[PDB]
Amino acid sequence: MRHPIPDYLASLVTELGAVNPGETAQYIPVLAEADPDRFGIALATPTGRLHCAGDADVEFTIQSASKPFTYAAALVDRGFAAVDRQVGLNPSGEAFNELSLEAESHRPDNAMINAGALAVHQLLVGPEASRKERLDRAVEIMSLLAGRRLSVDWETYESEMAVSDRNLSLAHMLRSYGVLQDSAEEIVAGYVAQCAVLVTVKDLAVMGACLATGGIHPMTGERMLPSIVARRVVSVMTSSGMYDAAGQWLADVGIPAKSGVAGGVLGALPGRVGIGVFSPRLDEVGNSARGVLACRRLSEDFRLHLMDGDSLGGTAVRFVEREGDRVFLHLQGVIRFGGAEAVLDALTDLRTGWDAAVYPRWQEAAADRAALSAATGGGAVHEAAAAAPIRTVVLNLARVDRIDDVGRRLIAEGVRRLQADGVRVEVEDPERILP
Amino acid sequence: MRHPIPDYLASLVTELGAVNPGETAQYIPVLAEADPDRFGIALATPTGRLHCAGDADVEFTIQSASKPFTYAAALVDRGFAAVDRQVGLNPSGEAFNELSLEAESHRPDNAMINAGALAVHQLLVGPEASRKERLDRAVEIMSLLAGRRLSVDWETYESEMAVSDRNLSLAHMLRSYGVLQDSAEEIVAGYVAQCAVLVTVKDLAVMGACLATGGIHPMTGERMLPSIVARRVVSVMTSSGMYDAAGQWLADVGIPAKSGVAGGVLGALPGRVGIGVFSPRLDEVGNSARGVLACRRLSEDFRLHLMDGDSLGGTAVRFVEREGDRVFLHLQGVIRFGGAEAVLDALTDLRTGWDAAVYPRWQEAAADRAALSAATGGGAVHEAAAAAANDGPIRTVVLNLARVDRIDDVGRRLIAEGVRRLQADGVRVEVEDPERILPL
Repeated sequence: MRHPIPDYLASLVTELGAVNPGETAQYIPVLAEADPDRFGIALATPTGRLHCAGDADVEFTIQSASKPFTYAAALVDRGFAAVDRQVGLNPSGEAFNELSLEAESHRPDNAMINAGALAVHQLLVGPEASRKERLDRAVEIMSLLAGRRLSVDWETYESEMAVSDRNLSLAHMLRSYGVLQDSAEEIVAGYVAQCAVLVTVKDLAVMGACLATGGIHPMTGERMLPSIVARRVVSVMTSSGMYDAAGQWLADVGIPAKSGVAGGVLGALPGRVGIGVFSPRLDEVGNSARGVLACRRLSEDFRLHLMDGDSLGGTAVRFVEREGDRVFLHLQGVIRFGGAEAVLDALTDLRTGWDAAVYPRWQEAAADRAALSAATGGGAVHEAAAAAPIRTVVLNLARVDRIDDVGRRLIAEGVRRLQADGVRVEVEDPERILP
Repeated sequence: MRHPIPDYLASLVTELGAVNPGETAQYIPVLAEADPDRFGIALATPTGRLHCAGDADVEFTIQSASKPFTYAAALVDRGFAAVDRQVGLNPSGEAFNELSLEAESHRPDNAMINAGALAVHQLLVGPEASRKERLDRAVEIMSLLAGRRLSVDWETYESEMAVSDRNLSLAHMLRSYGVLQDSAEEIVAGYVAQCAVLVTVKDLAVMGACLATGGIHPMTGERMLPSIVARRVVSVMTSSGMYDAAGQWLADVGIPAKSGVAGGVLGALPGRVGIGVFSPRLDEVGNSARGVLACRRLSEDFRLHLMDGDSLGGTAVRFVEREGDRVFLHLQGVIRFGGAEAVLDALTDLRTGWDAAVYPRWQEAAADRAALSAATGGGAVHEAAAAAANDGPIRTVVLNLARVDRIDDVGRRLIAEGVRRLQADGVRVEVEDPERILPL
């Protein structure tokens, strides 16, 4: 049997590919003359899959879709305080207003606009890094998240460098307020080469997936970025990535994204998917017309949204069974606050230690313990109450994939209170992830 | 034993409660004279738990934290097209600029600001509804989500109605552009009454949870709002709920929220928690000082954020075992796109039907299937590959959904297709669906 996702994409490409509105970026001949009859799409999942269709293997310069990655690199190389001193978090469009530097926050609005992107490149490796070290760094971060060594399209680079007065203007203004210590030319050149890095629809998807998983590469399971960094990046993409798109992106689509004038759209939906779309022609706001439309279709057809409550929750509890005096509590999944909270509810429900009159309905619902949990997604937490003198509780973490420090602290505290009740607790933790 | 979360909250209240900066809302004596020495907090989970501490049961007027709820009622009552024609989605602060209405659409920026909130109240029941019906509707929607009949604090209402020139100004301007049809006085009165609705920290937490779960009441499991409506509300809260707060709320805290000048803060983090906080004194932008500070601490201490990847994912596959010619594939959890994608991967991985030389690291990782899974998330999806891994074709696949809590139409459509294809391979599929959640 073939996977149905790739078929949906193939169908989507055929449907939306029936037309080709807008026009390629006209600012440089290499892009203006680019073949418009191309349309590809790729989805990278945490399950390590890559569902594609169309020209998802055709290279094109990433352009502004590079901004979220050099931003992550800067945060990693310098720390939040250093980066935040130069780049703000204020949602904004590209139009430059000197008041953002002279007043307000006294720094370029955010990393998604050119002024912020320029300050990010200036920040890359370190305070006194050379231009080559910084470009290498920009190329490296993107290559590491893509899973392969990427190259810069020097032809595109040279063409753009001939028509960069606006970017040079921004860089000079930044210098005058101290945001850039190096020359306008040096930083613009780095930013332009950064934008000229060649990637495929598939590359973007995987790179986006790395952000969507909270910093974990979906193909290797290796942590590429601190979750705190990946979260900041996707947060900024949400607020400003599609600032000038029709309607209101977060509300309408709910998929953090960023387009590039060469036709590539990057998407990163936390906990679910990395997205890459390629279609040369741009709409009037400057985003890939079909790339944008494809994202709106993915969001609608698959009911994907930053706001949908798809969490582990009570499923963190695989089951709770009792054998006379001892109870077996097996956990599973990616446990964080939500999962750990559910685990504590189960422990507390063992009885090893609102007003019902006010909410009669809440009591009746709570009566059918299993039904309420099903309509709520409480996993097997309700089994704990069913199990409930208990003298021993075996805590099995074999099925738990991973857990963050918050989850560890909460469960650890849960274990302490169980013992404080006079209950023996043995933790079966084969890959010892609890400590 | 005692649940540790309530203890955490109790400690948080004790700590943050060591100081009481700012001042109560000075615009009306009822709020200006309110006992400032009060601080409560409550968390309502999807499981159906309510962890609280401090003065979490002291009533106060919900004020602006009423906005997301009336907005939901309007969407439910009139539909998206009708509401969107009068209420925008443009993020904005409370400062009013006439230019916002001079656009082609002629509508205030969003439902979180007063102007948009007045437009929302005007849409509440229908085109010809009366003032009384609209107020009843506002009180009702909040009551339905809170789980109990709420009442309006008329003393606060009368007090504020005596100093409503600014809102009357907004109302008049909105009528001027056709956003409001009834009198400025009638719409302002309804909005003020709406803000005078009495709730406790606990009420807010539960109300917020209804939004966080996508419209399902955490205590009864009953759907109170279409998920699509809940999503729109939380999106709008995210973009403008804390617009003028220090820093940038979404990035720093990541918890969709809204404060009220009476001291109450409403929080709603999708899939994880409904938050209600109460602390009378306000900071300089007009938000509850400790209420906001408590939300920042909840986000940091529990590492909660709208951007975390806390999804079922591969865990949707409880396990995949094999007995000769048949495979037992058991699913579980709340299944939507994410889980269904994983289920399809498991089905495909049974083998009933990138370049390795380019990504040698990807191959090596794909070798230790179990390790790659734990590190990523795939739950037991990998057991399918192990099941396919030397003697005999798979003839039957038992698809058990007993552990599945629920599934949306997308997961329902994806799994049905995967099953049809398995069958097309000549594999027998018997779906064990006791509560039959797969059909439709």
